[PDB]
Amino acid sequence: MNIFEMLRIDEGLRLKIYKDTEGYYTIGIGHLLTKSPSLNAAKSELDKAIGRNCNGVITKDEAEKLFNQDVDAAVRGILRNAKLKPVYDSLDAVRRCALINMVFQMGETGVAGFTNSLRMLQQKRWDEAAVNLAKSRWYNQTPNRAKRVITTFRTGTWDAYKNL
Repeated sequence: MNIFEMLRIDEGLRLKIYKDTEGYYTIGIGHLLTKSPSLNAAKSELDKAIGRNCNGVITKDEAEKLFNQDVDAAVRGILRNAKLKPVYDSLDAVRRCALINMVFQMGETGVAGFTNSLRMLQQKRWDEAAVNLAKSRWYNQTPNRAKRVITTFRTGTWDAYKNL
């Protein structure tokens, strides 16, 4: 298992513009287009993203291209971030994937706000961090996905994803 396989379990693949759990316009493998209520603003972001007139529909190919850019940008954001970098560097390979997952879902900013859990992860207090992470909007709004990521941090194995 690797970061792409993991995120693809969590995000799914949709080739036509769709709304987020949050009601936001998205496409592909969880590629958020706009937080704006117009399908028209979304379409325009889509064409700008792909470099063609898409009419709200992309190919697999275009979907995976956007996925590659997003994962790359997630990793780079982690590495550029003063709060995130230290925790990332301290972690093993599997747990590294769990933090990447959070960053992809919520952005750098969102995750850098989990102060206390970050602290506990650096300290390698796995059970404690799992309990603290659960106390969030994140867990309450997307419990199955949060629980898969949380187990990953807790155990350091890919078991939550075996099932899936």
